[PDB]
Amino acid sequence: QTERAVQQVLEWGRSLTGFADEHAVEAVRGGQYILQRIHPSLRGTSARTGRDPQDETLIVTFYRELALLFWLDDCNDLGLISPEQLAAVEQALGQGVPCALPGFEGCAVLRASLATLAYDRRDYAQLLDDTRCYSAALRAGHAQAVAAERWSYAEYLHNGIDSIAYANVFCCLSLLWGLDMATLRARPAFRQVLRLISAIGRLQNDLHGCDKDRSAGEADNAVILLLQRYPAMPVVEFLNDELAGHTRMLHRVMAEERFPAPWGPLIEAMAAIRVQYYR
Amino acid sequence: QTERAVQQVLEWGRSLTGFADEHAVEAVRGGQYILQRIHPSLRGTSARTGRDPQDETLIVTFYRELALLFWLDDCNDLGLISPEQLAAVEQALGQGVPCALPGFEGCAVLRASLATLAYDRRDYAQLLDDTRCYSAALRAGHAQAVAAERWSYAEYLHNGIDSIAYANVFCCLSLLWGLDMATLRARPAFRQVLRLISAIGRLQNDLHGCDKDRSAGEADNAVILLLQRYPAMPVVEFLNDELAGHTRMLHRVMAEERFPAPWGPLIEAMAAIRVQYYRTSTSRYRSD
Repeated sequence: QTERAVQQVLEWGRSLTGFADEHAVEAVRGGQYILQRIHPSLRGTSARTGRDPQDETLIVTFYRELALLFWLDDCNDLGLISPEQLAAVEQALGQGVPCALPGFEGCAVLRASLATLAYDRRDYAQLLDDTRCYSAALRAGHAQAVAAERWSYAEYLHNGIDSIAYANVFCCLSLLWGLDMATLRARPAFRQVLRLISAIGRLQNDLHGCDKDRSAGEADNAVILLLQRYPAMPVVEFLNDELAGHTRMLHRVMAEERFPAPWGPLIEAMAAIRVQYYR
Repeated sequence: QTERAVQQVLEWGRSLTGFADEHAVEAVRGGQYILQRIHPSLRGTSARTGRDPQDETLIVTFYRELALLFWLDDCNDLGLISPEQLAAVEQALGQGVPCALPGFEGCAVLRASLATLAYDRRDYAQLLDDTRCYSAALRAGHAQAVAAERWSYAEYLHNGIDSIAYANVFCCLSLLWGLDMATLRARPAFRQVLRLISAIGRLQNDLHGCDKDRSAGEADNAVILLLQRYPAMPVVEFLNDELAGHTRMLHRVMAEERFPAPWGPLIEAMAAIRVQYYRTSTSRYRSD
């Protein structure tokens, strides 16, 4: 249930400097959206895993990991905290250890729960890996926005695929419900869909907030970056065609490959989730 | 001898309908360039693998795979053989079996040599999959050029990464010289640099042939695709920036990963190869 899930995310969230209520709220709303979409398929893996679709401890840990990702993003930008504080947080979340600086106890606590709940501990090691990748991409994008020289579209998109965090969302679901992502990752086509869906998410997100960012003066957005470098280029039309192109590619792969449940529906729910559905 | 290697690629090429002298000559020119650039490293790995950089059997098979790639590209673009023949050739090469139609016995000879010579057989299967991706990309780019809808820059580049065939080249080198590409592929960063170097080869080639194409009525090229879909866009400026961005990314990952020899030098040699160094030269003289 929504309001309750939210309260539980909010109470854990109190042990993190810079945590806002919308962190919990966006987390629950986006996490709800995904779970509802994969529920029918998830119920099919239960019998094998012993992990129930509606298990309250699993669901709330998932929402807390989502809020952590939203919070971390804000830390890097709204500047809720310092590069030192952020570096300590990064080490805690990326290695699974107590944070060496005060004010971020919720970090060791969430990671500890994830470690204990992991169906396949490999997924926990993977999640730490994905966490370091995601925070490094937040830091790189943030620094690039005020750097002496501008990134190419290729660099932005590549970084944007890591900072959209879909890899993290998938890892966390596999960890909790035993989705065997480690095995799927051995498949090139699975890796390609992971990048495709992340790029779709990065592009939908940027196209959605470009007007706001344009007025506000925000350069960590594909539309602004391209408009700054290529004033004459029809940037929005281009990015929209890019989004359409990645979506077509994802469709060809999906139609050609068959991924064990619930990956097919998980992939499609992420492909469809817009940023306006939870922000 | 350079000429003896050309003749051994040619003799084998005689068992491939549509094979031209130019396919052999450009293969040896491009293949020699690559082998020269990584020669000191291969001397280094030869102690552990038992595969000599000077072994003529390995060199000639490598050049024959390159000639195959040049021939296949021409078959797709100049209609050297029929659509029915190309499909049979592609099936034979993608599964590593004899061609079902006659006139292509070289497909069987080459695939069987690769199978026999493979240091790590996982590279042989990889080479078959790369061959399949390669021929499919060549066809897809040809088809999209008269298709109803133009694809996005993103589709073009994904296809273009398969059509430049760097993956095939690397795999063939690992196959013959025991370079462990199948093991290194377990590293995400290794797979990332493979995609970067291919994209770099594709952007470099396209920024070079856009005036050749535009002239001949060829829309299968990034500069042409983008100018057609976005006439006001500074396409050449954008693509050069993309190329420089992919290069900066490649340099950063290579510097972090410290891949084992000869991979750094191999990636660098491909970054530097100019079509100028192998294609351009050969073309059978005609009195005019």
